[PDB]
Amino acid sequence: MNIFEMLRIDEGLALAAYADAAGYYTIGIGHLLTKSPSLNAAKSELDKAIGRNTNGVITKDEAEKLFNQDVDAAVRGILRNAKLKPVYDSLDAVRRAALINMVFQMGETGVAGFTNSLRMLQQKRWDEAAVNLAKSRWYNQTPNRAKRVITTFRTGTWDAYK
Ligand SMILES: [Cl-]
Ligand SMILES: [Cl-]
Repeated sequence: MNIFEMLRIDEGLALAAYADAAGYYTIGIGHLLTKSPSLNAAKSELDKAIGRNTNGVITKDEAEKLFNQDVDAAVRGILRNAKLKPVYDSLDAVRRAALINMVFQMGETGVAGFTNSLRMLQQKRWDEAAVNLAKSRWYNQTPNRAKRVITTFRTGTWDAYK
């Protein structure tokens, strides 16, 4: 297994836009239409990313293209961050996928907010990080996903996804 299959399991696939638990418009495989509060700004944004004047619905191909774009953006956002990069550099391949998964869901700035947890990961304090990440707004709003991602950081295995 790799990061793309792990995220496909966590993001799912939808060909028309939908609102998440916080009300953010998403489409495809976890693709955020926009950060803006404005709803009108969301469709405009999508069309620019899709590269066509959409009518609301996209194709599986456009979704997978967006997915490739977004997984790449997540990884780069980690490396461009002073708080995330060092953590990433210290982790094994499986756990790096877990970190990317979080950034893909919450964005670089949002993940950089897990100060104590990040530092425990960098120190290889698996169980400590696991208990602390479970005590968060992220876990409360998306507990099934948080649990799987946390199980991954805890064990260093893909068991929560197979
Ligand atoms: Cl879905
Ligand atoms: Cl969930």
